Amino acid sequence: SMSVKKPKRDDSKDLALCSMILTEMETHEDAWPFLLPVNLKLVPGYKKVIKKPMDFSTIREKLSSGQYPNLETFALDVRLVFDNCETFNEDDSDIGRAGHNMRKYFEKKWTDTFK
Repeated sequence: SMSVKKPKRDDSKDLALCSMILTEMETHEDAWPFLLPVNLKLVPGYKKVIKKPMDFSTIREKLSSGQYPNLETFALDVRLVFDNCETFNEDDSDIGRAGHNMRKYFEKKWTDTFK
């Protein structure tokens, strides 16, 4: 409350650490369904069904241009990529599996880096 603050967590390395995580996600072999925006002209159903499309290249651009106010907003877009994947793809598909694997990978780097 007013004039009463918890001690100040050092957030000065967050930008760089999120960038490193994203790099590791970009270079994982199962990243291929997630590198670029889904083509909304060529994938029937995507536009109508998926309200908030997200992919790694779009996250990379938001990061580089100061569009994430804090590390939580960045984690929300990453998660959104996998939540979208789950919404549109059967668990027992190459893309469905890729999604589950990438999410597991992300959540571990996230915990090890920040918790």
